[PDB]
Amino acid sequence: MNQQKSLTLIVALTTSYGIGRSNSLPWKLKKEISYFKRVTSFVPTFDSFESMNVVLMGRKTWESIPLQFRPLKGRINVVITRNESLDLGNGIHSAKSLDHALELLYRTYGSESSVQINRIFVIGGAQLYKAAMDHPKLDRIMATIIYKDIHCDVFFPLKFRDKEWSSVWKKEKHSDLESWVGTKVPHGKINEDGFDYEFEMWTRDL
Ligand SMILES: NC(=O)C1=CN([C@@H]2O[C@H](COP(=O)(O)OP(=O)(O)OC[C@H]3O[C@@H](n4cnc5c(N)ncnc54)[C@H](OP(=O)(O)O)[C@@H]3O)[C@@H](O)[C@H]2O)C=CC1
Ligand SMILES: CN(c1cnc2nc(N)nc(N)c2c1)c1cccc2ccccc12
Repeated sequence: MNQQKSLTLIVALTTSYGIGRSNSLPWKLKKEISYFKRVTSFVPTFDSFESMNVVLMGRKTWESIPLQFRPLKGRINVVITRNESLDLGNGIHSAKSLDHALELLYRTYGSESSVQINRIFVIGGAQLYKAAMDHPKLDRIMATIIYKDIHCDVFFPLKFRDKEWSSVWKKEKHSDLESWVGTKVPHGKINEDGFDYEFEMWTRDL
């Protein structure tokens, strides 16, 4: 009654797999955030009357989001934590592992529910990404590649863009990224703050 939907991981990372520094992002990129909001929120119009997407995140990520921007609007939010007592407020969901989140969601939003789930995203941090990369239902990575070896202290756990992983993970064409994301997405290099970045989509076979 569960293992039926695929998981999609969304991440912005340097060419050295850096994702974080001092409990925050190593960059300030407003349009990169707008893309993250766009992808994580998008539900096809017909299904958008009743269906929403879900963002799964680690408790340090949840705490890293300035309060002004939490919970992430227009998406079902779930925080992964072993702190049974952490009070999320506003009902925000809490779960003790990736699979306990999945069971909670399916229980909460089943055929007996006004709200239905469309897509499920894993949105960080490194610890939850490590669990997600080990999960048998993770098949897609929406990666924002940042072309600067910006100093980081937290790293993405599996080098999916490298030669060692290239029989399993493959980068899809931009049109395929767009057909998946449901809208036209900026193609090629964007420079918001002194370095280039670009949007990619990587998939593997389940
Ligand atoms: N560049 C990007 O795209 C992103 C970067 N980041 C960066 O990641 C860094 C934070 O990453 P990290 O320190 O790894 O933190 P996480 O956000 O992964 O949160 C870790 C905490 O989440 C809970 N948790 C995570 N995974 C599991 C699990 N598999 N099972 C049970 N509990 C789990 C635990 O909570 P508890 O301790 O309460 O039990 C753990 O202490 C920051 O620098 C942040 O800015 C974050 C998201 C995106
Ligand atoms: C968890 N997070 C974040 C930011 N950008 C991301 N970019 C990509 N491509 N992928 C992610 N998982 C992101 C997460 C955030 C970290 C800090 C502030 C945020 C404000 C609004 C939305 C997300 C915020």
